[PDB]
Amino acid sequence: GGWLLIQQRMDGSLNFNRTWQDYKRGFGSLNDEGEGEFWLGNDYLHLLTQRGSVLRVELEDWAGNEAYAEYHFRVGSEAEGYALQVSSYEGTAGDALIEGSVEEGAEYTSHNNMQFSTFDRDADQWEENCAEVYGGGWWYNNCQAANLNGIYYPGGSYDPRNNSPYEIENGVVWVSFRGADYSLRAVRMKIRPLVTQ
Amino acid sequence: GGWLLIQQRMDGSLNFNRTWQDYKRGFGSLNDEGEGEFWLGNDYLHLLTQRGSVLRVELEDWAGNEAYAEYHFRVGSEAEGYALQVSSYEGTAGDALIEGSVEEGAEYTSHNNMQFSTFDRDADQWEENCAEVYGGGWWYNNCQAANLNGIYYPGGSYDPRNNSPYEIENGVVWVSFRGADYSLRAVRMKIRPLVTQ
Amino acid sequence: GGWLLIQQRMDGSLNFNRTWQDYKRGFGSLNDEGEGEFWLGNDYLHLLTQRGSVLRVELEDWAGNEAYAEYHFRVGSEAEGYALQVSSYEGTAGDALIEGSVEEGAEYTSHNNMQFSTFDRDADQWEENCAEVYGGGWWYNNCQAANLNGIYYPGGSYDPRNNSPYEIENGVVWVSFRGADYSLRAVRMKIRPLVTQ
Amino acid sequence: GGWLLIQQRMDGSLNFNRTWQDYKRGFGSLNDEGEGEFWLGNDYLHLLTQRGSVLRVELEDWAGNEAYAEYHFRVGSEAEGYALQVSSYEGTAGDALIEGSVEEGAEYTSHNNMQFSTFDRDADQWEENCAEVYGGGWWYNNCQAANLNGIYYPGGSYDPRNNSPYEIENGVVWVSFRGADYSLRAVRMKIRPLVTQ
Ligand SMILES: *[C@@H]1O[C@H](CO)[C@@H](O[C@@H]2O[C@H](CO)[C@@H](O[C@@H]3O[C@H](CO[C@H]4O[C@H](CO)[C@@H](O)[C@H](O)[C@@H]4O[C@@H]4O[C@H](CO)[C@@H](O)[C@H](O)[C@H]4NC(C)=O)[C@@H](O)[C@H](O[C@@H]4O[C@H](CO)[C@@H](O)[C@H](O)[C@@H]4O)[C@@H]3O)[C@H](O)[C@H]2NC(C)=O)[C@H](O)[C@H]1NC(C)=O
Ligand SMILES: *[C@@H]1O[C@H](CO)[C@@H](O[C@@H]2O[C@H](CO)[C@@H](O[C@@H]3O[C@H](CO[C@H]4O[C@H](CO)[C@@H](O)[C@H](O)[C@@H]4O[C@@H]4O[C@H](CO)[C@@H](O)[C@H](O)[C@H]4NC(C)=O)[C@@H](O)[C@H](O[C@H]4O[C@H](CO)[C@@H](O)[C@H](O)[C@@H]4O)[C@@H]3O)[C@H](O)[C@H]2NC(C)=O)[C@H](O)[C@H]1NC(C)=O
Ligand SMILES: *[C@@H]1O[C@H](CO)[C@@H](O[C@@H]2O[C@H](CO)[C@@H](O[C@H]3O[C@H](CO[C@H]4O[C@H](CO)[C@@H](O)[C@H](O)[C@@H]4O[C@@H]4O[C@H](CO)[C@@H](O)[C@H](O)[C@H]4NC(C)=O)[C@@H](O)[C@H](O[C@@H]4O[C@H](CO)[C@@H](O)[C@H](O)[C@@H]4O)[C@@H]3O)[C@H](O)[C@H]2NC(C)=O)[C@H](O)[C@H]1NC(C)=O
Ligand SMILES: [Ca+2]
Ligand SMILES: [Ca+2]
Ligand SMILES: [Ca+2]
Ligand SMILES: [Ca+2]
Repeated sequence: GGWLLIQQRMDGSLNFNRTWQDYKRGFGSLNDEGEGEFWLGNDYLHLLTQRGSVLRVELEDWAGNEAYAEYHFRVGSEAEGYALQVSSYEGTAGDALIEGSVEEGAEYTSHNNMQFSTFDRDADQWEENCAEVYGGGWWYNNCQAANLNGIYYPGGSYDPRNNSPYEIENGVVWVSFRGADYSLRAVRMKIRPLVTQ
Repeated sequence: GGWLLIQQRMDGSLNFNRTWQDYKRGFGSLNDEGEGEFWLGNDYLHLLTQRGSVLRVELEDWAGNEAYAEYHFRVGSEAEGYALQVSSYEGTAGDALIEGSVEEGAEYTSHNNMQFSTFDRDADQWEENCAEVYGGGWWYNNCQAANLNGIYYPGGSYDPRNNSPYEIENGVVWVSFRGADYSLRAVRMKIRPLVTQ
Repeated sequence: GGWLLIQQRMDGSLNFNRTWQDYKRGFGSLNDEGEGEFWLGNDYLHLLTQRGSVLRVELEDWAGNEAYAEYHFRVGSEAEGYALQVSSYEGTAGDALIEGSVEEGAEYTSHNNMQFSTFDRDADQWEENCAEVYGGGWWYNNCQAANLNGIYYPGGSYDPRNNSPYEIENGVVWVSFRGADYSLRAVRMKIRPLVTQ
Repeated sequence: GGWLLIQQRMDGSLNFNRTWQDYKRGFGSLNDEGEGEFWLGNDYLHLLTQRGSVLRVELEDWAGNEAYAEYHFRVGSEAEGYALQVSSYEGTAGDALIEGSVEEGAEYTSHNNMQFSTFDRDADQWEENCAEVYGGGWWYNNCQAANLNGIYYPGGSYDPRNNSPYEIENGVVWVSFRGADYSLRAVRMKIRPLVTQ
């Protein structure tokens, strides 16, 4: 396989609500088997995408149904805020990154061309701080249609009115697959850097 | 108008790998603050559930998440193997007693209409002994989607490969809430007279 | 606040490795302040407990920690081997008399319903002689989780590898409080009729 | 297996509430069989860790469960307050050193990059004295998620209400494995210095 892993969630044991510097360097780790929760690190991700790449997102719900989304993908440098560039969607999970959510349209929930934010480095399009409330570092707009770095709620369906400190859909979510009130069981991001050509 | 406690786990201080006699009579104790581990006794459950009842199950993981399930409940007599009869699920934990584990399939993992089995009194649907392997007395099929009388593994996530003497998923489990290789921190079962609600 | 003392250990001055006759009659003495080593006598225990009683057990280790356990207690007649009947545990020492050792299981280490055995009158559940080897008269099963009449080792922790003639865990022990290889510094047993307090 | 032992507890007989000077030189003793309670000494720890090392933590609770944690580890010099630097968690006990306590908050209970403190030498991040209250010398933040040098409470489960002088969770603890209110039975820390390749 020419793919390499850049992110994975599988049991909620790792905290994803971290600082700019943790997202920049990478945290967590994977094993021999390739099991474990982690984030590769925005600085190495910038470097790995220099010559272009294909991103593959794999999702799994609490009943074992699966879906995937593939995109052409680039991550900008730290001066560009690690901005996201994606195009050419293909898959079964639905295009949450370019089109955002059907309920509230692209304008506010599209992720394409957004910078990365964290709770201590806000570069989103909201008057408030998305990352603080949604719980992870991500490419926020105002604020999201998808967030694989959100809070791990076990079981699937969750009632946001039951969350604290914020009564919001801050779970591990991909709207066009299971909706904003459904937190996913296992998720991973993998890229194929187009190193030759 | 209130509930009666019929089982509780919270620290693994009590061994639940017990005989048919221990499960018929009851073992364990609660202190006046309601703490401790126990099993009320199948003879007593048959008695209290004779006109029908509502069962409530309350589950807690090692990160503070909680969920519950409610059913209409009745246990059969001794000569009927204290067989379980449940219906009318409602809740947040997911229905592991009637639909069982969608992934493994209801034919093998549903608990409804199953007799109770212990290691010295096997009436499950497996050619082998479920209670022996899974570690406690329960309403086994072949073998389980849930088991609140399983082995208390401290800390939550466990790897069956490390278990001895059987390398299997025999923790305190409720598959539709936390999966099969996560053992819960605190669990309790409570009932109420059908009339009194 | 009147309890009658029935047993006490505190300085190892008294031999507890004695015959059926001596355990039936009683041996040892107390001073004016309630100090000294002693065993009241099983014939008196049957008599005083005929209508039920509350038993209180007090334990003290060599670092100053203390724990207690309370039970409803009865002893049978001589022809019944002065068998132990206990229920309704309450306390902080853990229930070593009814539930036994969490690790070894209730089947072999439970003391409830056992006969009292001495080296000259073995009625335990072992093919060998528990009382010979564990050093005192007790309500042995196969053989124990608790024994307040075992060997008084100095200082707490001991190594059975170092014991003669039997390399075994035969100290003054209460497994759920301090384990099997820690012998306790002071212990006592006391009773009172249910009515009072 | 090129491991050195650097700490070990097994029955609570050695007092761990000591001075900066005792922690710097080392205290306690081990017999030939590698048995005994002791602390190697921060000055010698700094020397053995100059080229990096692997730290192995081994834990045992009062019902026979065991867990371990491995980290890359280094301890700074005395001028740097013997600061802790760990990375690369793997294991089964959960990462209490880098993630801190999920419930109380990582910010306050994470141990990475903290300095060593003792009751007579406070460099913790609290306005009060962590070492004085929690009972031992340790790499305190405000104050802890783990502390193998805490007060030894017999039996496992303890009630903070019953502690004195202070009513807190100051037992021998590793929160992601057994929680803050359960004191462990046997614990050890061992290193493998990377003398290298
Ligand atoms: C680990 O090991 C360390 C080091 O040994 C321990 O740290 C010490 O813990 C002590 C426990 O909290 C801590 O507190 C001291 O308490 C003293 C009080 O003791 C009695 O007497 C004083 C006054 O006498 C009183 O205030 C206390 O309440 C208590 O009882 C009082 O006693 C007086 C005596 O007549 C009575 O009049 C009062 O009525 C009575 N009151 C009550 C409510 O009972 C303090 O005196 C002591 O202060 C010290 O003494 C002077 C006070 O200014 C000063 O010269 C000293 O520098 C210092 O202030 C203190 O408050 C000790 O201070 C801790 N010592 C150190 C070096 O840190 C840990 O407890 C151990 N950890 C664990 C987990 O076990
Ligand atoms: C609580 O009190 C109980 C009652 O006192 C104690 O129980 C008693 O426990 C002892 C120890 O096991 C038993 O001892 C009996 O006496 C002899 C003990 O064995 C020694 O002696 C024989 C032969 O003499 C020998 O083969 C053994 O090897 C051993 O020592 C040997 O001694 C010889 C010299 O004789 C020497 O040359 C050898 O080198 C040496 N061996 C070694 C390795 O050094 C046995 O002979 C006894 O066997 C039977 O014989 C007698 C009856 O005819 C009688 O002694 C025994 O009852 C037995 O039938 C036996 O070993 C006692 O049997 C036992 N008594 C009872 C009533 O149970 C108990 O120990 C104590 N508990 C605690 C914790 O302190
Ligand atoms: C991902 O992690 C981040 C990094 O940790 C977490 O973000 C952090 O989130 C906290 C919590 O929301 C931010 O602090 C907030 O709380 C304080 C106080 O909270 C409580 O008190 C205040 C009033 O004191 C209330 O506004 C809150 O609702 C809470 O309830 C109150 O509690 C009081 C006790 O303090 C009590 O007396 C009062 O009655 C009670 N009221 C109610 C209704 O319960 C807020 O004060 C704080 O606002 C701050 O104001 C300061 C100046 O006033 C500023 O300096 C602070 O920066 C901030 O503006 C804020 O609402 C914390 O700021 C934030 N940290 C960062 C770096 O962003 C994040 O939550 C995690 N997300 C998930 C999903 O986990
Ligand atoms: Ca903003
Ligand atoms: Ca079978
Ligand atoms: Ca026998
Ligand atoms: Ca301080």
